[PDB]
Amino acid sequence: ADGVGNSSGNWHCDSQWLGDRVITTSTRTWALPTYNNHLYKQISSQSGATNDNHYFGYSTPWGYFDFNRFHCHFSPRDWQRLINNNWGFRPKRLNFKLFNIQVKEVTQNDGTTTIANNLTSTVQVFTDSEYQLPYVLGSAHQGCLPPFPADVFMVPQYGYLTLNNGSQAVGRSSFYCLEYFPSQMLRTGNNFQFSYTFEDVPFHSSYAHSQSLDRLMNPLIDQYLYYLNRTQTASGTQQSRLLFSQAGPTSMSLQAKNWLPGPCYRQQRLSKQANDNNNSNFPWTGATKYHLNGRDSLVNPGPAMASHKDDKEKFFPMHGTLIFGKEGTNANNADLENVMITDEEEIRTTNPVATEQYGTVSNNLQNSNAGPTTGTVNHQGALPGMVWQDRDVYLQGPIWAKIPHTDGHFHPSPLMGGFGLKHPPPQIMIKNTPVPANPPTNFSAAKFASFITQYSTGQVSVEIEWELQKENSKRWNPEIQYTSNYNKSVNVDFTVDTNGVYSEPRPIGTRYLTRNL
Amino acid sequence: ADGVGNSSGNWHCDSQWLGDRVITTSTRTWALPTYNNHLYKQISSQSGATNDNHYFGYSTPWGYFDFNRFHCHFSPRDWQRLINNNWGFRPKRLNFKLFNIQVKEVTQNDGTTTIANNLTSTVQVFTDSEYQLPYVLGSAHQGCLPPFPADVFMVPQYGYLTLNNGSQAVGRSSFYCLEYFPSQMLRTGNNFQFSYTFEDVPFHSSYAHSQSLDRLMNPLIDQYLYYLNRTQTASGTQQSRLLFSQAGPTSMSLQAKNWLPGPCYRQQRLSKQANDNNNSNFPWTGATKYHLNGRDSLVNPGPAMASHKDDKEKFFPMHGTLIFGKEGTNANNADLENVMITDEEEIRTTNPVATEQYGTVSNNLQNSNAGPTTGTVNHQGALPGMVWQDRDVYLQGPIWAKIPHTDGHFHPSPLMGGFGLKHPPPQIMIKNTPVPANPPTNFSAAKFASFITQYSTGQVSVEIEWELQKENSKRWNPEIQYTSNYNKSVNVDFTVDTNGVYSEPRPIGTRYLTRNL
Amino acid sequence: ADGVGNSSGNWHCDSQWLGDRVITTSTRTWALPTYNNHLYKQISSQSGATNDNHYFGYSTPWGYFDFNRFHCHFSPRDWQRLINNNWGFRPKRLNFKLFNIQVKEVTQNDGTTTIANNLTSTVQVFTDSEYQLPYVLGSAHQGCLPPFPADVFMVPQYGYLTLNNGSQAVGRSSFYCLEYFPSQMLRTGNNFQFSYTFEDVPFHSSYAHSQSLDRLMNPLIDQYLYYLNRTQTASGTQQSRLLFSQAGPTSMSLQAKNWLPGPCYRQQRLSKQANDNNNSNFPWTGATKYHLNGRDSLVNPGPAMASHKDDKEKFFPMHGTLIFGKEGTNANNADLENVMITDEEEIRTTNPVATEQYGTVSNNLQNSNAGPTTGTVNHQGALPGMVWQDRDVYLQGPIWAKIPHTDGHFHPSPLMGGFGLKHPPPQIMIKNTPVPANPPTNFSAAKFASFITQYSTGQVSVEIEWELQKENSKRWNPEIQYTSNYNKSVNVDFTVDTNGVYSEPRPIGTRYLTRNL
Ligand SMILES: Nc1ncnc2c1ncn2[C@H]1C[C@H](O)[C@@H](COP(=O)(O)O)O1
Ligand SMILES: Nc1ncnc2c1ncn2[C@H]1C[C@H](O)[C@@H](COP(=O)(O)O)O1
Ligand SMILES: Nc1ncnc2c1ncn2[C@H]1C[C@H](O)[C@@H](COP(=O)(O)O)O1
Repeated sequence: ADGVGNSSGNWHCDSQWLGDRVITTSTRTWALPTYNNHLYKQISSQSGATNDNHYFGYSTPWGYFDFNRFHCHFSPRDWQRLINNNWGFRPKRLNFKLFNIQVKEVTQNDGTTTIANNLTSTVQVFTDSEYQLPYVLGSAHQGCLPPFPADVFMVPQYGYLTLNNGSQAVGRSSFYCLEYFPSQMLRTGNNFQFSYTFEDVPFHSSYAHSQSLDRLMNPLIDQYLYYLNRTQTASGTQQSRLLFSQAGPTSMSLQAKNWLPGPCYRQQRLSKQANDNNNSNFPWTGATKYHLNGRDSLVNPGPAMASHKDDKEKFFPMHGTLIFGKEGTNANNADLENVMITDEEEIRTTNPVATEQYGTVSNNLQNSNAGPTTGTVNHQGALPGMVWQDRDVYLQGPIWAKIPHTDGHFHPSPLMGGFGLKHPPPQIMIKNTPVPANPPTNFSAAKFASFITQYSTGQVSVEIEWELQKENSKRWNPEIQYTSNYNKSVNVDFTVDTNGVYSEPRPIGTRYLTRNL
Repeated sequence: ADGVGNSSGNWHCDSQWLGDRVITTSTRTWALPTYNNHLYKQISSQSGATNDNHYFGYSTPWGYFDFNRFHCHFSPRDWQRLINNNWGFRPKRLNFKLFNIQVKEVTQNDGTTTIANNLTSTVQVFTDSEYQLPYVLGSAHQGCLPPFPADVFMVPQYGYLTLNNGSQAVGRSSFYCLEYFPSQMLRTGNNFQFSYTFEDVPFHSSYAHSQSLDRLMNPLIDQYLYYLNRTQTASGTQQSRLLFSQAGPTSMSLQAKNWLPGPCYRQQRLSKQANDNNNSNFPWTGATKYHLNGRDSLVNPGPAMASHKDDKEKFFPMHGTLIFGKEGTNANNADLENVMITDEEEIRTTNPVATEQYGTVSNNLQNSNAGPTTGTVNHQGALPGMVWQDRDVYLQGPIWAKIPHTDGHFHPSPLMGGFGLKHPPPQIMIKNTPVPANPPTNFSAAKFASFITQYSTGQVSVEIEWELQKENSKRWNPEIQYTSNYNKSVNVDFTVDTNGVYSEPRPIGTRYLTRNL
Repeated sequence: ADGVGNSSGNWHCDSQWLGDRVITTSTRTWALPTYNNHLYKQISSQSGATNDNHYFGYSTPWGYFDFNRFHCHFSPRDWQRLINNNWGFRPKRLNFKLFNIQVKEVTQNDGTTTIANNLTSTVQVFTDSEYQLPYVLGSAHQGCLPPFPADVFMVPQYGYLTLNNGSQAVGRSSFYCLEYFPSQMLRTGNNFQFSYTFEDVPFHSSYAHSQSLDRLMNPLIDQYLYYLNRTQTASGTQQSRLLFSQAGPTSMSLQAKNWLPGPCYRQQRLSKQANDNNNSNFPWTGATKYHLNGRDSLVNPGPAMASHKDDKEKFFPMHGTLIFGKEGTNANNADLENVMITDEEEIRTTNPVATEQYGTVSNNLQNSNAGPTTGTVNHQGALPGMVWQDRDVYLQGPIWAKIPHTDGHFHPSPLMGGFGLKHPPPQIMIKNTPVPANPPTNFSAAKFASFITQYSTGQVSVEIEWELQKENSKRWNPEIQYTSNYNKSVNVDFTVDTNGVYSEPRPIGTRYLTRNL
């Protein structure tokens, strides 16, 4: 209830730190085109694609808003405060607003374009509260709010996939008409709002451990539990004998322990230094992949596993980490120097190394005649007594994902990162209401193909309230912090360049502060 | 009381199932042109048309809204729920809204068109509550709301017919000026609404019978009523004698029965297989037709009668069923493969077969000299003790019709299908108020032929509340349900194609669940 | 709550006349066997039967009680009181009881049978209130309570028919397990009861008319309406001329009249005198029949139509009347003297004669050249202004029938006779609970084929309250009454013979008293 000449909202970008919680707000400007001429179209993989790449689905005229990346809600400085001072954080509740809507009509005459306000035109917005539509958010697609507030972004088109057989469609394939959901219709002067409250979810670990999993022992004291030291006599004629000893400071690897490392599903190892890697093409052939319904699919990034062992910085697991492009990077065949490869190194203390075997097991029964042989375990599922760390969340990266609705889920934490949610923040859908062009003067029952070309722009605000977990540590010596380099440079990190382009030089994980196991 | 910049309504398309009742809402976008230059014109059949095809009437600038098809209010899934779980349904009350009106003015300069908002222009809407205008709704014309919500449709022009003699007009011919009815005038920011309540009407049968009409007997037990078994001696010299017997399980056709099949008016039989039908042109000549005021008219589809007898799927009665076109079908001379021919087969148990005689009667009085002869009854009116089923309603098909106001009506159920109503949902009329172009500067009493070319678009919502009748059956074995084929296919049924075109592959009747007679 | 040694009910057979209403009670003794070894079996027509006689269905172990014949509730004297003194009667409410149950176990050793009380054995009884089972009552099957109270009858087996194609079964065929309905289980000392209330139903006509339909005129006075007396000049050279006259006492057939006779569907005429009928076999071939779903079925007895015209007592319509056998009559090929053929003669005044045409209509358009020709109408459906009488109810004959549940019914009065009911008196089902014989001593999952042979007997009471409509007539002269012949005879009518066999010598209609139209 405003009208043409009254702004329907204000610009709120600030972040405020209450010290129990942080409330981060982001207001951005957006532009929504008219997708595929107001038409639902089915889409399917082109025949000739490999079996693994077939798909069947539907593309819709609707757009949608996704804030699911962290840097939407945090400036690099606000991110620094969080990761430096806190052991954990989780989202509590969010608030969403659309305001200052403008709908522009576009005419094209000869080689000139003309844009004019359409004051009576309408835009449609609905949030899906009941999760009745396919949920495309957690797939780490582009189209999220820009990192830098002054940027204007384009609203991505909404489309979804369903069951397929080859490129065809089985009878269970669902078709969803989004025009079948009650949606609010807005003009210039109308605004949209809703609130949301996150369900209870474990704090993310903002900490790295100060202890290895196998080192929890007291280094001074000797155990009371014996282990088998010798299966053979030490001196004289070699003879079979069983000899036992108490494990202690000198040999730690031999002691009894209460816990096991997290589950492993092994990765191939790549070398950053050129010419060290094998010469052959094996992203697909030599990879680790899961076979689902006759289709192979990479395991990416996969179960959380340390990227590299001690003193091996150069190597990284193939398809085992999140990779981010630097500004201006091609979407096809970018060089290693252009991408930013994240590192899981903090989880060494519990999780296995992604490129190394889980361990070793005995594959036979020995006797006097047959010597003991042992097999190598390259994949291990959960065993009683395992402990593990989840993959780290970055400044740019998924905040949440929707736990698929199924009978069973095991440790439902998104494998890209973030907060697994059964009821994730709803999908906000938006489209431009069709405006017909001049109808014929004699009735025809054919459907209109003739529409006025138009688009809409506006403002969007997202306010999320994040709960914090403070550092209680008694650690004497100084902890690692995330710091900016003091040395001079042509450009400042996390800042626009001479041409106005915002860029993020490096990925920033959240794990700096240290805790004990 | 809104203004230019406030939307006058919201988009509500949903359906909600309360389990006693279902409330189905449909919101669509429409475009209304300017019909025949704001002029009432009389229309009449061109001389040279056959006597049967003459007409006389009037075409009006007004448009109108018709939701009278089912699929307007039901998605194919909502239709599946209804027909599978319910023995009957009837409409209770509806609610209608027009909102977000836009009036566009169109100029044409050289080969370029230009469309701009006319903010002060008006649209006129009135509902006819008192049924004072001719009622054109129940005639199964095009122009109803589209099946699929995302489509935009064109509002059909309103015109009506009255008495004629040849192509001329008798003095009783009525002329109705719709500009003579109080109507509401709306600008952008004004909206229109009314409510309606259906009169008590019999539930439609959503069921098929589990028994034939002639099989209601107990198959185990023998009757106490005798019938005439033999008019002649069984053995020896043939002699006239009357012999009686009790009819029983062995011969059921001979038993006494309390009820008769529904009335029959016979149809010609056609074969779907090419070359089986006769070679000659007889849609008109060999048809079944009623002769009214010197004009022949087909009986279409006609009294409800079963389409075919047992084990004769290929044949169908000529002009005896509803026929729907598949998407993209020509309106002229479409092949049998393009049309969708509905089937009345469920009513075999009571109604006669449309292509078969009603029965046989005796045309003489026998004696010893004259043997009994008997005539064939090809048409039968109501006899005491008849029972019959009404024609089935489809997903696309008439919901209601207006029972003509007359002294007498017999079983006033529309012969196309649906709910006969004495006070059907009113007609909603709409037109664009004329806007003159620049008048001359010297007074002339001639009428304006000079108008600003313009059209209007907007939004329309229809909310109907349907009452349901639940299945009480004790049937042990599983009932037939309407199911989608599981096998894979290029396209999914009841879904858009690659080019964005919504299509309905087959007509869906409501009769699946079974009841006893 | 009685036990072995307490009778659970008393014998009430009396009838009592309150003069507004009559309350007739009937108590009888019954015996229920074990039908088809406790098994549901499907039953179907044997292949080789004619198309018309095919059926498909199920036979159940359950029995049932049917009182639907009149003489169950009325003695011949109570029937005489009713039909003589009353213009109409209809049922109001009934009350039903089962009591004094006895279950007997039967062993057979060599050629000797032994019957002993099983005190712990159970019988199952349920009434179907919701009409969920097939309703087999109105089909005029045997098994009703005997006419004469001292007789003991056997409870008939319950089985039902459903859709068939040939002798096979279409997927819509319903199977009903009666063991799926909550039923009361009784031992000796338990009794069963329920009450029922008939829905409002028209009084049956107990009267015959004192006037013909075409004679309602004043015989003294001449009409003011002219009719066409002469189409040709009376004298001189014959010339076309139209001459009109007022119809009056001399010619009554020519007068204008307000009403038409009831609808006719014509019957073949048979002669009771031997050798007068044609010599050939035509019960099936020369009959009147309705064709339903590719099967012919006789119309029996058919729409109510007078049996014979004035002074033609000997002839009767073929399949047009109810026929009852005299005591001791064969069920196959009984002679004309053994059967009792009912007569509809009372309805002459309105209904057409079953063996005569309805009338005559003109089949062409005359001119000077073409003389008028006219067709004969052998079948007529309802026309505005028709009046008709329903078929008469006899002392032995159907009381009611269930109006099939369908969309439309026309004058739903059973064509055998009686009271059409949408909610007829419920079906009372009964069976003997299975008692296994000694099981094997080692578990086997096969079903028991081994049962203790047993049957049950007991008492059944039916009390119906009938409402009466008194004679108001001013008729001066004495009306016909139903009287017993005074002349002496070897046996008395409606009485046992020397051998103890009750017999009914003649059918007794209810129409004696006369009313005006
Ligand atoms: N990311 C995520 N989302 C939801 N549930 C999770 C997740 N990770 C683990 N779990 C499950 C399994 C943990 O033992 C438990 C901790 O819940 P607590 O709240 O700590 O009592 O919740
Ligand atoms: N379609 C339709 N509309 C209106 N009236 C109809 C229709 N079909 C039948 N009838 C009439 C004739 C029925 O016997 C009666 C049932 O009304 P009931 O409500 O079941 O008591 O109503
Ligand atoms: N046998 C039978 N059962 C049910 N309905 C019937 C029957 N015969 C006729 N009718 C219908 C048609 C009559 O015009 C009306 C009289 O109902 P009234 O009660 O007299 O107002 O009821």
